[PDB]
Amino acid sequence: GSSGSSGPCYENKFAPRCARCSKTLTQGGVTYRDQPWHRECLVCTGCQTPLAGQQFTSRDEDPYCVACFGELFASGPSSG
Ligand SMILES: [Zn+2]
Ligand SMILES: [Zn+2]
Repeated sequence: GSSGSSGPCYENKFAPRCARCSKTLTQGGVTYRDQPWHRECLVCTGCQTPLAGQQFTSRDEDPYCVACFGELFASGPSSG
């Protein structure tokens, strides 16, 4: 397995791309954490729900919906 004399140079940023897939965002879209995200992609990291323009919070670098935020981290008080 040996190869060389390869590796072109092509790169042009004309529009924002999903921070997850990094494809393209021309039909508007959304932005999570000062970064472009796919309206569809942008979903809770627990229930997998679209927070597109919804009231939620981020934790440990992950978008979590109020339902999860106050369910995972805010688990039962002094519970096993
Ligand atoms: Zn995406
Ligand atoms: Zn959730």
